[PDB]
Formats: sequence, C-alpha cells, structure tokens
Amino acid sequence: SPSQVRQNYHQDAEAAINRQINLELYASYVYLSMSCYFDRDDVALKNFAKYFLHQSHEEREHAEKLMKLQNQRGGRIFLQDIKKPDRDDWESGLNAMECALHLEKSVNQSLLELHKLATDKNDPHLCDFIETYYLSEQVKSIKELGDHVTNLRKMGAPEAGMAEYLFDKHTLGG
Amino acid sequence: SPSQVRQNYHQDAEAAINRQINLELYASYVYLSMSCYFDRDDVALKNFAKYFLHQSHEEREHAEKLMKLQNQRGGRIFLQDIKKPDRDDWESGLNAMECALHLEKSVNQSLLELHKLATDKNDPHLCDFIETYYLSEQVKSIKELGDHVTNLRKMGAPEAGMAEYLFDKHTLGGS
Amino acid sequence: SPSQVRQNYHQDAEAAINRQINLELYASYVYLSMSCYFDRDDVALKNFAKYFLHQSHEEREHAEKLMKLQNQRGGRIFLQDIKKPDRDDWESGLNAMECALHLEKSVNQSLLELHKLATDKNDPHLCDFIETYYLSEQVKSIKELGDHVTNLRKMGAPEAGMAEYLFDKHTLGG
Amino acid sequence: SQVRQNYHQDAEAAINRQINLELYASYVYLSMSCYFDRDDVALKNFAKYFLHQSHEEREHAEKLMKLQNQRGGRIFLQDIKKPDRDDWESGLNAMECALHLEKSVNQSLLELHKLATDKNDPHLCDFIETYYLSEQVKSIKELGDHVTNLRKMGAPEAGMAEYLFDKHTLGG
Amino acid sequence: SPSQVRQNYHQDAEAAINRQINLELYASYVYLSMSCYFDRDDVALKNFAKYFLHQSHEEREHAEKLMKLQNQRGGRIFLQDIKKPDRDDWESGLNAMECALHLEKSVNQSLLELHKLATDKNDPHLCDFIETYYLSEQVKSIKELGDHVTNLRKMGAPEAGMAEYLFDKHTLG
Amino acid sequence: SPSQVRQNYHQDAEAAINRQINLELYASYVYLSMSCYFDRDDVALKNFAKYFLHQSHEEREHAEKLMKLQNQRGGRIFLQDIKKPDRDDWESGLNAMECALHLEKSVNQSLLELHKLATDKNDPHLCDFIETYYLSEQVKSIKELGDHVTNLRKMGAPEAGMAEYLFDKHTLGGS
Ligand SMILES: [Tb+3]
Ligand SMILES: [Tb+3]
Ligand SMILES: [Tb+3]
Ligand SMILES: [Tb+3]
Ligand SMILES: [Tb+3]
Ligand SMILES: [Tb+3]
Ligand SMILES: [Tb+3]
Ligand SMILES: [Tb+3]
Repeated sequence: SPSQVRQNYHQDAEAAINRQINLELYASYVYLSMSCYFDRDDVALKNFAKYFLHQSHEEREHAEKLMKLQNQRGGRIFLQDIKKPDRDDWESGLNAMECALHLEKSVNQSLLELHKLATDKNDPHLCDFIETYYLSEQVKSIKELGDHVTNLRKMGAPEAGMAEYLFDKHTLGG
Repeated sequence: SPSQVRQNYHQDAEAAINRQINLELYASYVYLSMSCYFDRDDVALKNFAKYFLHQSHEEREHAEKLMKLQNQRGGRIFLQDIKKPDRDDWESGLNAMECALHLEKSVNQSLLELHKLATDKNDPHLCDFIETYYLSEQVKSIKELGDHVTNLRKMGAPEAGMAEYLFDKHTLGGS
Repeated sequence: SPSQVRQNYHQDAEAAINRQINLELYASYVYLSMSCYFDRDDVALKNFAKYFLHQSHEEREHAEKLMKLQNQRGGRIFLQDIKKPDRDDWESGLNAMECALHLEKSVNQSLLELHKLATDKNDPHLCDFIETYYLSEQVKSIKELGDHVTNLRKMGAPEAGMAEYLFDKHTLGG
Repeated sequence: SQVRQNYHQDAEAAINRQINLELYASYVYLSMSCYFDRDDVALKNFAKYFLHQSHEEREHAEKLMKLQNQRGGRIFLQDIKKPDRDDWESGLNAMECALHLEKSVNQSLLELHKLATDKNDPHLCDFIETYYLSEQVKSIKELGDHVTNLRKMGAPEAGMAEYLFDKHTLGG
Repeated sequence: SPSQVRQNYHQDAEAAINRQINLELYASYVYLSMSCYFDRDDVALKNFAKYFLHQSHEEREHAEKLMKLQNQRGGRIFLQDIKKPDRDDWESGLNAMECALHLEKSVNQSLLELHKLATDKNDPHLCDFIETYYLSEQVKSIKELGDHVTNLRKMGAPEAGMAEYLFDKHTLG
Repeated sequence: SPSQVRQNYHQDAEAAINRQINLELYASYVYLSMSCYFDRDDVALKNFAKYFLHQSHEEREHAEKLMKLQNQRGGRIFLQDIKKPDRDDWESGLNAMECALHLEKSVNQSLLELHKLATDKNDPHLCDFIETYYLSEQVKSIKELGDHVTNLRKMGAPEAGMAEYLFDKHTLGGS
C-alpha cells in the first residue's frame, strides 16, 4: 500500500527516519532525567533544571518535526520503546553537561549517517531538510555545551562548590 | 540516609509515584502516536491530530508535575523504559477516541489505587494532591471522550465517511 | 448495560446525589418564598428581598452543579417533586434568617452524610467535589447567617421596628 | 391591602396557579437540559438552549410574583410537580414536548386574560398582553421552526441531523 | 452553652486548633528573631533579614486564618503565652536555614496529627481546610528551605564568608 | 562582644528597649485577641474586628522599628515570652475600647519612663527617636480611643443594642 504522495523516497530512508525519531525522543527523555536531578533537594539548582527542561522540550519538538516529515514524504511511522537513561544519578552540573555533549554528538553522528544515506539514494529534499533544521542546530548545541563544560572546568567544579552555584545564576540565569 | 525534606512519606507511596510517572509518560506517547496517524495523507484529519497533540502535551505536563511532587516530598525518581503503543495503525477517528477512553480509565484507576495507598499510609498531602490536580481532570477527560465517541457513533462513523470529516470541523475545530 | 464513563461510582452514591439535587432545589424554592415575603407592601424590605433572591439563585447553581457531576460520573438523574416551604408568611426579618440558618445546617447535615457515604465506598473524587464546592460554602453561609441573626437580636428586632429597617440599609445594602 | 385596588380574589388565585405553572415549565426545561448533558446523548448546545429557556421561565415566574405584590395580592406557593418523563428520547422529541408545554402555558394565560377581562381589570390585562402573550407566541413559533427543521433533516433516525442542528441553529 | 453555627465540630478538634494557633504564632516570633539577627551590624545581611521578615508575616497570616476558622465552626479561641525562641543568637545564615527547616517540619508534624484527629472524628471540612491551605504550603516551605540549606552547604558556609554574601544577593536578593 | 557602630548608648537604655519591644509585641497580641472576639458569631461586628486588626498590625510595626533602632545603635536584642491577654472574653465593644484606652496609656507611660532614662543618660538620638515616632502617635491613639469610648457611652452601649451596631458602620466602618 504505497502512498499517493510518495515520490523519490526510499524504504531505507523511511526506516532511518523511524530510528532517528526514537533517538530524538530518547534525547528528550535523557534531558528530562537531568532536569529532575537538579530539581532535587540534595542538589538544588533551579536554572540548571530549567536549562535541561528547555532542551527536553526542544528534543520533543525535533522528534515531532521528523514525524511531520515522514507523513509529508508518504512514509509510515512505526514507533519503538524509548529506552531509559544510562544513569539515574547524574553526579554534578559538569558531568551532566559532559554527558549532554556526548549525547548531542551521538545524535549528530546519526544525522550525518542519515544525510549520507539520502545523498547515496539521490534524495535532495531529505538532504535539505536535514541541513536546514538539524545539522545547523546540532553544531550550535554542541558548541554551546562545549562552552559550558569548559567554563565549569576552569571555575573548579565540582570540587569548588561556588563554581556550580555561580554558573547557575550568571550563565544559565533566566 | 533519608532526605532532609522527607516527612510522613512511605517508600511504597514513593514507588507508586515512580510507576505513575511512567504511566503518565506512556499516555503521552500513545496520544503522540494517535496524533501522527491523522496527520497521514491517507487519513488527513487536521483537527483530530491537533486534539491528540494537545492531549499528548497535557499528559507530559501531568508527568512532570508528579516528578516535581516526588522531589518535594524527599522521594527519589527512578525512571523506566516508556513502552510503545499497543498499535501503530489506529484505524479510524472513532476507534482512537475509544482507545483514548480506555486509556484514560486505565490511568484513572491507577490514580484511585494510588489514592487508596495514600489513605492507608495516612498521607493527607498526597491524597489532596491527587484529588486536586488529577482526579478532577481525569473525570472531565473521560466525560469529554465519552461525548466524542457517542457523537461519532450516532453520526454513523466510521462507515459514513462524512461523519468524521464534519466532526473534525465542528467539534474539534470550534465550539 | 452501565455507562461508558462510569468508574468507581456506587449506586448508593448515585441515589444520594439525586436526593441532594432535590434538597438543593428545595432550598432554592424556600429562599424564593422568603424573597417574595419582604417584597410585599406590608413588609417593604427591599434589600432583604434582594438578599434572599441572590441566595435562591446560588442554590439553583448548586443544584445544576450536582446534575453536571451526576452526568460526569455516568450516573442518571431522576428528578422528584420539589416540596413547598413549611410556611408562606415568614413573620419578620429575624425569623427568616433563623429559618435560613436552620435550612443551611440541614443541607450541611445531608452533605456530611453524603461525604460519609462517599468515604465508605472509597470514592475520592466525590469526596473532593463535595469538599471543594459545597462544604466550604455551607460553613461560610452558616457563619454569615449566624452573624445576621445575632445583629438583629441585639439591635432589638422584631420588636424594635427601626432595627430591621436599619439592618436592611447598612448590612444588606452593601 | 393598602395598595390593593380593583383586584378580584379569583384573579389573585389565578396568578398563584400561573406562578406554579411557570415554575413547573422551568423545571421541565431543566430536566431537558440535563438529558443532553448526559454522555449517551452528548449534545452541548441543546443543553445550553433548554438551560437558557429554564432560566427565562424562572424569570417569568419571579415577574408574576412581583405583580402579585404590586396589586396587594398574597402569594401562596404549591409543590412544583416533576416532569412527566426523565428520559426525553431525542432532540426532536424534546422540542415537540417543549412545543406542547408552551401551548399549555399559553392556554392558561389566555384563560387568565379572559378572567381579567371578565372582572374589569385593565392593568392585569395589559400586563399579560405586554410581557407574556407576545413572548409565548414568539416561543411557540421558535419551537415550531426547530421541530420542522429536525423533521425535514430526518431526525432522530438520521444521525447527523441532530448533530448538525446542534451546531448551526442552536450554536450560532 | 453551644454555639448556633456549630455543627459536626468536636471539642478535641476545637482544642487542637487553639494549640495550633499558638504554634503558628510561635513560628512567626521565631522568624522575627531570625530576621533581626541578620539586620545587626556584626552580621549585616539585608536580603536574609527580608527573607525571614516575609516568613514571619506569613506565619502571622496563617495564625489569623486558624482564628477565623475557629469562629466559623462555632469554636471559642483561648489564647496562651507565646514562648520565646530557644536561642537569641542564630550563628549564621546556614544555621538559621537549618533551624527554619527543623521548625517547619515540627509545625507540619502538628498539622498532620491535626488532620488525623479530624479524620478520626469524621470532620471533612476541617480536613479539607488543612489540606488546601496548610499542607500544600508547609511541603512547599520545607522544600524551599531544603534547597537553600543545600546551596549554602555546597558553597562552603559558614567557613567561606563570601558564600553567604553571594547567597544573599543572588538567591534571596 | 562590642559593636563597631555603638556610640553614646548605655546598657540600661539597651535593656529598656528590649522590655519596650516585648511591650509593643504584647500590645499587638492583645489587639489580636480583641479583633477575634468581634469576629465571633455571637458577637458579630465586622468593622470592630477590622479596627483592632489594623491596630494589631500597627503595634507589630512599632515593635519591629524598636528592633531596627536597637541594631542601629549597636545594641543586641534579647527576646522574652509574650504574655497572654488578661481576659479572653472582652464582653462588649465599649469594654474593649476602655481596655484599649488603658493599654495605650500603659504603653505611653513606659515610653515616658524610657525617654526620661534617655534624658538622664544624655542620649539625644534616642530622645528624638521616641519623640518623633512614638510619643506623637500614642497621644493621637489615646485621643482617638477616648473619642470612641465617649460616643459609645452616650449612645447607650452596651445596654442599647443599636448603639454598638450603628457605631460599627458609621465611625469604624468608614474605611
Ligand atoms: Tb536534536
Ligand atoms: Tb493524566
Ligand atoms: Tb481533599
Ligand atoms: Tb447549597
Ligand atoms: Tb412562559
Ligand atoms: Tb392593551
Ligand atoms: Tb505555617
Ligand atoms: Tb505603639
């Protein structure tokens, strides 16, 4: 039962988007876990929790956009189980940013492989969609997280207690 | 090594919230699957997709509110795998509302069992929290879905194709 | 063949709401009778009539809200005959407030027995519903009427005819 | 009473029965409004329509109570009887029963006017003419239109008939 | 003897509110003592003083609401002596928040026992009153103070004197 | 142990402020008891309760200002137990005003003795502080209460029931 709107859309590209959708929703669920960690009483960092809550909502937005793309090209969405985060306790603010940096680069690697697949199968619309909305956004996110990890390291976190506290107020803020 | 903020909060109630958090996140993920079904070209119902997209975000807000409650009472959040929906193809608008009605009642019963646990362990704050923010909302949601299923049945869906089309415009896209 | 929306809703609770609906409508009809008494030319207390007219409409709202609750929980509304008030002539302003005080406490008594019924059958939504919208209102209404009876008693009504006149303008005027 | 003038005791008693009939009409419309609010019916604007009519019938009853006091008459309330049926079946049937109700109320007002004319009470005649008789003919005509449309559209057998009538006519 | 407005209100519940009223007024007086400590020249922390001054007035407002509840249910208010705080000197910003955390939990414990008493005597209005206004506020207050103590502990107070200064400006200010 | 800001501030004056702080808080607690009495159902006087509630909060402001003064002069605040009112039942509106009149004069007497102690120890700032904020306000309060008592006595309270009722609306119910 091929779709009426389907044109120049390969089955491997269709399946690759379905895996990417799960990975975007996974990223959202990892960021949601990070947000709730800093909301705890024994951690108590409000702007850290707000930061990762916003990232979780943006990952959800990215996942919904892939679902939109899938329906536009005539592909069918087949959802899978969103796996839990690798750890519940995220230790500290620096560690969460370090894990977030690794997470975004892992998502970026998947998007590069997704674009690579689109390039091989001669799908220029899918290439443009990944280029415009995702590849530009990931490089910005990776750079942003890279800056936050660097500052937290220089300030002396997590050994220095005032480092993570002052980083919560100034950098992240409102 | 108990939490400094913890007081009159049993570990069974703490564990029950963790399961409820997962069930609320599950409900959101089911509604997200429903929303994307009507977005498809072979279904093409825009306000149906908008309806379940709004309901999906509400369930996420309900889930995040439980996570806030868990930290407020000194409990620790232990997340689990969010299971996928029972079906990808939701057949029709009537069936999705029927499955949504079945889903909300399953969520409502978990909250009733959660309230029953809170009553047995003498936790009045947890009882009020469930009463104020959830139980009132669930009865309203079950009633709303009950109204939509009834109208779609009377109108003649899904046999009458114009029924689900007109229901998309009038009920779900206006007042 | 139970209702599709019905869940954790016992038939005794359903029947008790139907009796409560009648009692709320009864209360509205009693206040309507009180309102019309002070509207008479041989009584001529305008704000007294306006006060009980407002209370009568609130009792109608309370009755309509129970009907909405009955439909929400999957219960079926079965209406009965609204009985007339115990008396047409309400004697005086003080006596009407005393009868209104007795009425509100009788309604409050029924709501406490209704909440008692709801607690026995493990119905937390029905408990919260009665707690939020009714029990808070009844205690406020009983206290409000308790104040009005006290003032009218001290001022010297209904023997002192100027007492009920001044009470109409100052207390019930605003 | 000091205010009473040219007001016969039969006319006073006839208003008391009319007050009960107006309060009865309000209670019937309230029952109809609750029927469409049910989950197995689920028609929102049908419920809002009869809820508005119910509050108007209450407002009509309060106006007769004021008239009674204006003319020096004493109000003697009676038991408001319950509606003949709880289950109103469908939207068409509720409008048909509502049409029958308004004509029954109108008939009582015509008999009330006849009594006022017989006892030479011009103020009572004008009061019924201005505020009620004009409104009743408007209400009967309005309900007559709604029943006709619902019959034409094919209610209650046609499922979308009562659904579309809920949105277009009664919604507005 | 009994009040005209009284209905389904036990004498033990009436007495329990009077003790709660005194406990709420006590809490206000403890926060007033804490507020004055940071206003001193040898401590000098303005937003710390403002914080506990605000908390003192909220406890005052909570006490007045119980008094209003007592009169609504037909109960008679019998006041007692408001005791002084256990200490005049509150050491530091961290210790004051720790003592404030201990205070709120002690008040919360009384309200939980008060609700349990109301549940035992079949008083649903008294249960709802405590659930709506007090239990929600106390849990929120305990969580808020729990966050402040944690931040002050990490930053290194009271050994690090700059920690409590920056906490005054950023968090409380 | 000493205060860097302390200058020309004797320890007897410091101790006198601490007793005055307790007396101001005592006055606030007495007015709070009066306010709650008229809020009762068997008394039922709203603007009477409202009047003494305003007075209760003003006495708290006066108490907090002494605490501020104490810290400005390098003095250390030592709090004591706030004693209960002499009676719970305040009988009537006239009696409460008479007890309030007696209370304010007792507070004024303490402030006069406090000022005389400040004059004796040559502390001009403490003299100015008591003159500006307290002594001027106390004379106005005593005069204000003196008017209310006299009006209630003439009108015929507490024997005349309408006396206290009409006084509640006109004089006290202006705000
Ligand atoms: Tb992404
Ligand atoms: Tb939910
Ligand atoms: Tb509750
Ligand atoms: Tb009511
Ligand atoms: Tb009519
Ligand atoms: Tb004419
Ligand atoms: Tb409190
Ligand atoms: Tb003073």
